[PDB]
Amino acid sequence: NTFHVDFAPNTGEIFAGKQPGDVTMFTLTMGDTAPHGGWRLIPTGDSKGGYMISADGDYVGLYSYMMSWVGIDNNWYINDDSPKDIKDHLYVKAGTVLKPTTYKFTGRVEEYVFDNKQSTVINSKDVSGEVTVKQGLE
Ligand SMILES: OC[C@H]1O[C@@H](O)[C@H](O)[C@@H](O)[C@H]1O
Ligand SMILES: [Br-]
Ligand SMILES: [Br-]
Ligand SMILES: [Br-]
Ligand SMILES: [Br-]
Ligand SMILES: [Br-]
Ligand SMILES: [Br-]
Ligand SMILES: [Br-]
Ligand SMILES: [Br-]
Ligand SMILES: [Br-]
Ligand SMILES: [Br-]
Ligand SMILES: [Br-]
Ligand SMILES: [Br-]
Ligand SMILES: [Br-]
Ligand SMILES: [Br-]
Ligand SMILES: [Br-]
Ligand SMILES: [Br-]
Ligand SMILES: [Br-]
Ligand SMILES: [Br-]
Ligand SMILES: [Br-]
Ligand SMILES: [Br-]
Ligand SMILES: [Br-]
Ligand SMILES: [Br-]
Ligand SMILES: [Br-]
Ligand SMILES: [Br-]
Ligand SMILES: [Br-]
Ligand SMILES: [Br-]
Ligand SMILES: [Br-]
Ligand SMILES: [Br-]
Ligand SMILES: [Br-]
Ligand SMILES: [Br-]
Ligand SMILES: [Br-]
Ligand SMILES: [Br-]
Ligand SMILES: [Br-]
Ligand SMILES: [Br-]
Ligand SMILES: [Br-]
Ligand SMILES: [Br-]
Repeated sequence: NTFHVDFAPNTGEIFAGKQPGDVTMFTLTMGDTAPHGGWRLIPTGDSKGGYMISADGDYVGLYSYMMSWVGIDNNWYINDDSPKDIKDHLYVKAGTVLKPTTYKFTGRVEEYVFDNKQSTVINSKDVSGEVTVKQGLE
């Protein structure tokens, strides 16, 4: 139906070492023309807390442009009631060291409405993806 969510790895290449600037790991598009109050992304499994987890066992924090992180609630959220798509990127900060391995994210997107000074979920979707960082030519 009207609710839609698309979570994908970035369509380009990520290279190992110190990131020379903020680097997008994943894109998140979500929208609904039906009435609603906002959206949240809840990291699940080993991503709990807002992390990617690498095949080497390292946790790397992710940041959002469009959403705000609330650690109390293990979620990013944005309050938006418009019918237009929200286009966000989850990124790693400039200077972050990445290793040439696979980094995974798993989470759940929820769309919610407001009532009784709180909120109620009206739709949800599990999302996941991975980026395999390349060494680059040496
Ligand atoms: O304003 C609504 C938001 O409130 C935050 O405190 C919560 O973590 C989000 O999930 C969302 O419900
Ligand atoms: Br969908
Ligand atoms: Br998806
Ligand atoms: Br979509
Ligand atoms: Br691609
Ligand atoms: Br790739
Ligand atoms: Br680079
Ligand atoms: Br997307
Ligand atoms: Br509609
Ligand atoms: Br979980
Ligand atoms: Br290692
Ligand atoms: Br770590
Ligand atoms: Br953030
Ligand atoms: Br936090
Ligand atoms: Br917090
Ligand atoms: Br609380
Ligand atoms: Br949770
Ligand atoms: Br607000
Ligand atoms: Br707010
Ligand atoms: Br749109
Ligand atoms: Br947007
Ligand atoms: Br963005
Ligand atoms: Br680092
Ligand atoms: Br390594
Ligand atoms: Br309310
Ligand atoms: Br009510
Ligand atoms: Br109320
Ligand atoms: Br709530
Ligand atoms: Br709430
Ligand atoms: Br609920
Ligand atoms: Br639901
Ligand atoms: Br699902
Ligand atoms: Br997905
Ligand atoms: Br993927
Ligand atoms: Br290789
Ligand atoms: Br390397
Ligand atoms: Br290679």
